[PDB]
Amino acid sequence: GFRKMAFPSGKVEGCMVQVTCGTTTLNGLWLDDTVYCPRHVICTAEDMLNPNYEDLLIRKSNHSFLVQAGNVQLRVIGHSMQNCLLRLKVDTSNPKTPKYKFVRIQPGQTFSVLACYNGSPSGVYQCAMRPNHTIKGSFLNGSCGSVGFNIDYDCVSFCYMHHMELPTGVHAGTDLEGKFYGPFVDRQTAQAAGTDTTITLNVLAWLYAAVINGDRWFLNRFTTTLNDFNLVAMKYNYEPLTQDHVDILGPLSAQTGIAVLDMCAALKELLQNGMNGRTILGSTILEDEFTPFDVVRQCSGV
Amino acid sequence: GFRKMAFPSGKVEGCMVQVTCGTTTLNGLWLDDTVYCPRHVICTAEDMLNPNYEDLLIRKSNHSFLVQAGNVQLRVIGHSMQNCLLRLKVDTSNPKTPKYKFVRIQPGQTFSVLACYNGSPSGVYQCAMRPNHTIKGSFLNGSCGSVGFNIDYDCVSFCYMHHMELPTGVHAGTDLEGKFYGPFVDRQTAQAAGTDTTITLNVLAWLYAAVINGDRWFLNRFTTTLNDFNLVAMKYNYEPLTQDHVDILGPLSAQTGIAVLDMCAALKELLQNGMNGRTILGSTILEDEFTPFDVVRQCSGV
Ligand SMILES: */C(=C\C(=O)OCC)[C@H](C[C@@H]1CCNC1=O)NC(=O)[C@H](CC=C(C)C)CC(=O)[C@@H](NC(=O)c1cc(C)on1)C(C)C
Ligand SMILES: */C(=C\C(=O)OCC)[C@H](C[C@@H]1CCNC1=O)NC(=O)[C@H](CC=C(C)C)CC(=O)[C@@H](NC(=O)c1cc(C)on1)C(C)C
Repeated sequence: GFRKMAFPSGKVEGCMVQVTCGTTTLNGLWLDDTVYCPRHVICTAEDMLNPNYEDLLIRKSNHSFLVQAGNVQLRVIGHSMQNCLLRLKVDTSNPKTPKYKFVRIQPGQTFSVLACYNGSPSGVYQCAMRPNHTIKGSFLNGSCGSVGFNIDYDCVSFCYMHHMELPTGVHAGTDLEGKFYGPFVDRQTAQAAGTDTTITLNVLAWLYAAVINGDRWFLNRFTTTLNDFNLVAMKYNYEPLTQDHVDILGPLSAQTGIAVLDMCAALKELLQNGMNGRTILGSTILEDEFTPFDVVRQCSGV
Repeated sequence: GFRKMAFPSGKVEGCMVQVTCGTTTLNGLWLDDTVYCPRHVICTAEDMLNPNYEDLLIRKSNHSFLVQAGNVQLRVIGHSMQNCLLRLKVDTSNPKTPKYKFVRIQPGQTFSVLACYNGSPSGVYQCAMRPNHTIKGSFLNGSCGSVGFNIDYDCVSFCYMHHMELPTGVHAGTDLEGKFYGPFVDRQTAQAAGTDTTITLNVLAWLYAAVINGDRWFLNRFTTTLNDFNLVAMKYNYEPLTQDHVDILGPLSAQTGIAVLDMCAALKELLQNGMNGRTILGSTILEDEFTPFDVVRQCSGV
């Protein structure tokens, strides 16, 4: 079976806390003696399209922030703003702080999101950073501050923090340094996701997965040139395939014995002839939220 | 957005341990002073279709089992068999034992699976118990002993423990009392999943989700009688809808303002006219692994 798989969320669950100002409550990430939070937690019903966070923050003091690590309360003994996040220092170092680091991920990469509310984790699922810098998340009211992450052996690489929902229902956020992924800003102005694209690299990885899985109905005897493939990719709103992408697919190509431009050839057929009522792994859609790394991780065997 | 969402896995991750006999290693669940394990961990290359677990176990002693809670080692000071599981008593009570209980779930219900290897959790995803008593999991070698579960407030309800892969690639296992879900047994005899069925109740819940989500292209002005619907359900290999199923859908029906047999009427149209190149929530398939409870949990708002 091939399922969208999220990383075990324990190491992240222990870092989720609640942060509150006025009647505004959202989630924060508690690492060591710091708690990170979308800075919009300091906005008020008035300014939502003209928030001067600079101005709004200087009018705040440490006791202006209530931080709850569950039943317990943490004391804010210092604060600062970093890009679109607030870094709150507290008099207690989270005892469950895992080994971790901050990474700014690239479009096409995937990560696990731990959807949280009032500082309480409620669900975890896998996402991909869309070429248009948004993510197809599942978030309800009270979800900002929820984080995205990957776990390699013991390091929790934090990638993302949730900040907002766009008009199409997709989500935008920042890395843990507070810089937004994409041309978005944390203010209620009316902004919109740019047009998105299908992630070519991932679909191909997926096809390799399908074959490693034992399916190969879509394969054919043809081959294509990178450039000829990109002419079709453009017609079907797929990202242009590059030599770097072909190289990344080397391991998989080897393991299955199917050359990359061959697998491409198959993909160009799929895109032209449709799936004609057939399925791959279990889908009727060309799945693009599985990276080459995700496929090796999950099909590491016969 | 509407995503297959797994429960936060932390409370379960802390109970995963490794258990070994001979050259056979698989995962076990460590609650208090007990560790549960598929009993097949005691088989040998010889008997795989004629294993007499009774006989195989009496020939075993406590030191016959090495249990590793990560770096640490636990000492087996007593053992017993319960149906298809072994209950290993150890001289240490797991300090991370969460509030929990054992539940035997019914077909159509969903749960989260924490895929584990050598006692180390590697991924979590949501599954449903298929009407045919198998699950469409994603398991590689070394995955038996991985558990399925649900979390309500603080209680981790353990449902499932993985034991085997069937010929079609689907999985079979037992509840935590060691009784298999389905007519399967823990021996290499050649068995096969019975024919499966689509879970009608869940699809309907999903449609309600789609509407709560803002989509409603599939709705129509028609209505149907339970019996008339079941005549179509049978042609399309769907489970017969019952009055109990209609009642369970009450809350959702109310919230959306669409009567159950009306929503049915829409479903019978979908099944007859196909989706004609359209999508629901994001699928081109009528999704049946979301229960009414899953939909309320995830669309609890506007
Ligand atoms: C999370 C807010 C929170 O957790 O605290 C309150 C309890 C939230 C994310 C949302 C909630 C529903 N689903 C989500 O993903 N973020 C926001 O509500 C931001 C807050 C912004 C400031 C500066 C206070 C606001 C929005 O997301 C709003 N939309 C837009 O700003 C927008 C409009 C256009 C056009 O492009 N972007 C709405 C409330 C959705
Ligand atoms: C997990 C075994 C384990 O963790 O320990 C060894 C390191 C495993 C589940 C598999 C692995 C691949 N994907 C999975 O889900 N369970 C088994 O291998 C059982 C063990 C059985 C006994 C009594 C020792 C065996 C099987 O699943 C085998 N198939 C069948 O038994 C079968 C054939 C037919 C027909 O119907 N059922 C194969 C190894 C798949």
